[PDB]
Amino acid sequence: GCPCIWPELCPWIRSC
Repeated sequence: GCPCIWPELCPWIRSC
């Protein structure tokens, strides 16, 4: 899954 806890703060992550 996305490594970033908050996907809203990690837009550069396709997972998020």
